[PDB]
This record gives sequence, C-alpha cells and structure tokens, in this order.
Amino acid sequence: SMQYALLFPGQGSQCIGMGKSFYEGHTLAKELFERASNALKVDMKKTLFEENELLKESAYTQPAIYLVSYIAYQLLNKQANGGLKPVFALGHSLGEVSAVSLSGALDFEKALKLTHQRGKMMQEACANKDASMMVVLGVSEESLLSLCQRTKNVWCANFNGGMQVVLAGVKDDLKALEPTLKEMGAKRVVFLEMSVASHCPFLEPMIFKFQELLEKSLKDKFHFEIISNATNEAYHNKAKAVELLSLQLTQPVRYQDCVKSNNDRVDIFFELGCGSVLKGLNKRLSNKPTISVGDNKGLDEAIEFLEEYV
Repeated sequence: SMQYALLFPGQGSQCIGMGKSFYEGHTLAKELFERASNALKVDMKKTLFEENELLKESAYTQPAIYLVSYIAYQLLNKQANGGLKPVFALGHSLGEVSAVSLSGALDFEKALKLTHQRGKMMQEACANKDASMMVVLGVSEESLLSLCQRTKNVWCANFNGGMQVVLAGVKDDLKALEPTLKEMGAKRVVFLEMSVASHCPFLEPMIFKFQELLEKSLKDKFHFEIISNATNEAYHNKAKAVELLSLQLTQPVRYQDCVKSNNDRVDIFFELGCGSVLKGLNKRLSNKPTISVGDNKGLDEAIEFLEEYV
C-alpha cells in the first residue's frame, strides 16, 4: 500500500480562475472564500476569478495561492480514509508556509494574514531598488553560482532542477548578463513579472519583522514534517519553523535538492493547490507521479488513488 508526499506551490502558479472549480462544487470551499474575504478585508472571490490588477501584487498573490492550497487540502483530507497522513510536505518559497500551516502550526486566518504580510514586506523591502527575478534555462547550477559570486547585485534564488535557475537582483544588472549567459549556453532568459528580489540580501531588512510575526502566529502542532527550502532538512516544531521560514527569505530555494534527498521515501506526490508548476519541475527530477489537485477533477483523481492504493 503506497505512500505519499504533499507539494505546495509558490509564486508563478496563481491564475485567473484559481479556485473557481472548488468554490462551485463544494460548500466548504465557498465558506473558506468568505472567511478569507473577511480576514483580508478584500473580496477574494473577485480577486481570484475575474481580471483585477490586485492579484498581481505579492501581497495578494501569496495569500491567494495559500487559499487554494488550503481548500485543496481540506476537500481531499475530508475524503481520505482517516485523513491525509503524508510522509512529508515540500513547498516552493511561499509554499513552505502553506505546508507548515496545513501541518497544524498555523490557523486559516492567521496564515492568510501572515502570507499577505510576507508579500507586503517583500514589496516594501524591494521598493525603489528596481528589483527583479530572471529565469535562466540550460546553464549549470555551479556555473551560475560562481557567475553571481563574481558579479555585483545578482544572486541565485531558485534551484528548480532540469537546469532551471532563477536569479534575483537589480534589473539592469541582470538584464546585462545576457551576452555572457548566452555564451554559457542559456537557451532561454525570461524576466519574472514583479519588482521584488526574494531569496537574496534584498530581503535582509524584513527578516526581523517576519520572525516577530512567526513567533506570534505559530502554534506548536505538526501532523507531518516539512522540508526546508533553505537547508534541505526536515523539521516539525515552532522554534525550527520560526528559524527556517525566516532564513528561507534570504537563501536560495533549493527545490531540486529537496526533491532528490526525499524522492526515495514515497511512491507519489500530491500537488495541493492551483497549477502544475511543481508537477512540471518533477518531470526533470523524479519518475514518481504527481497528481495535481487544483480542480474538482484533480480532487477526484487523488481520492481514487487513495481508495485503491491506500
């Protein structure tokens, strides 16, 4: 009887229509949208469903992704024989918080408030810096590491595997490595859409304020362990979460190492929430399946798997 891990996506997986399918098929989904709209004091139905301008901000993206992940988890959990009992949970940047929350260390409205804040503080810390992030494709993890280290204002921010590396820094300084990246074998260089550089020193300012908010918000309750993007080591308490969700912000998201060190401990992955970004990254990282649970269709497919393989 097979065994599973949970995957929680981060920025880049938000979409117009994010949790629409959930909302209409389930009363529980409807109720959490309301609870969310009240807590954040913004209409979350409209912010997720129709073109809006606000969902573009880190401050509203981060809690929107959390929202659908949360709902995906509840719906699935309520049908799992004996509830979800994953061997571990992995997130991607903002997904890690999600994972911590659903472990039981963070109530619904507290997590929305923390996530909204994480986005706000990332935006504030980066304001008036001309900060951005830049996807590079096909250059070695080690080659970019040493390129960034010999280059002012540029850092490695994600190691997503399959030779996909996200860099962070001052726009022009990134938007100027082009001819050198090209020569190193970059097959594609896309700028992400945001004036924030996360997982690098640009976030240093916010580490203390965030730590404070973690201490005040985290309970000490974890049904399952989570894998740190920062250290690629599992954790299951408040002290460690406080420390590790802090440190994450200024350290490369090591999504590749996290999957590899852990791929042997399970037979299958559930991506909880919208999109299939982490399904995608695993194609290049593992041969184990990932059912994406963002849909009523995905919801039903996850349930069938549990009914059959336990």
